[PDB]
Amino acid sequence: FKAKEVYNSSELIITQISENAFVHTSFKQTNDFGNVPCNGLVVKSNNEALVFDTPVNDKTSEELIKWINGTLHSKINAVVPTHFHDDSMGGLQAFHNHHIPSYAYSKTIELAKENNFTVPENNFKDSVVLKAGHKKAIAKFFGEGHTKDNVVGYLSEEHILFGGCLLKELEAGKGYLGDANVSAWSNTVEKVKKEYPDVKIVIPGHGEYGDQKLLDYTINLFKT
Ligand SMILES: [Cl-]
Ligand SMILES: [Zn+2]
Ligand SMILES: [Zn+2]
Repeated sequence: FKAKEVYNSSELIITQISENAFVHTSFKQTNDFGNVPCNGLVVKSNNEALVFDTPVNDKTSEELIKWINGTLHSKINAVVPTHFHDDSMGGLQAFHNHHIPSYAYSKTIELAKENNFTVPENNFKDSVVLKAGHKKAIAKFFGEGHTKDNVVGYLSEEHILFGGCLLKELEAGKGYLGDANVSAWSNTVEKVKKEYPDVKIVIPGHGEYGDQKLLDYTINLFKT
């Protein structure tokens, strides 16, 4: 499947990557890395949708929600911020304003509270299986890396791994390490690689998606 841009408002870009899945990209202004693109994932089936990661703020989250409802004609069954930083969770309040349930790893909820961020509603201690139509997606904690709380999402039918910020794009630098566990990062991603051996598409938290090579690249980037 050839990636196709299907929406571009400059603040929000949506790229179709399978018959049923889309990457949403929003932008966070930074001091150390300029204007940073930030990825999430939308899966649709039977006029229902799952969303991994909020766009970076409420405004673009409202924009994404309006597009899923109004153009994909789909209700959003759940949103999963894959870690507590704003480029996965910064627009969580917009989702709660639409009464969309949020699911997150226990540590994401702990760190949201510690930082006085919007708090995901439904705690999972290891993994949770979420449904859109007949499709099942797994959100799962494999270990620490980019943060102590980072989780991935996996769509088994389409073999799509949303790696979140635990996964780097090919040739990426190490990025922001303030909250990272660099002693665990490679081991964590090695466990991801072994659990999803049929993976066809890997989406990083920032930059260009790819295939299984992004796991290998990330594993080696952080080998100590
Ligand atoms: Cl980063
Ligand atoms: Zn982050
Ligand atoms: Zn990130």
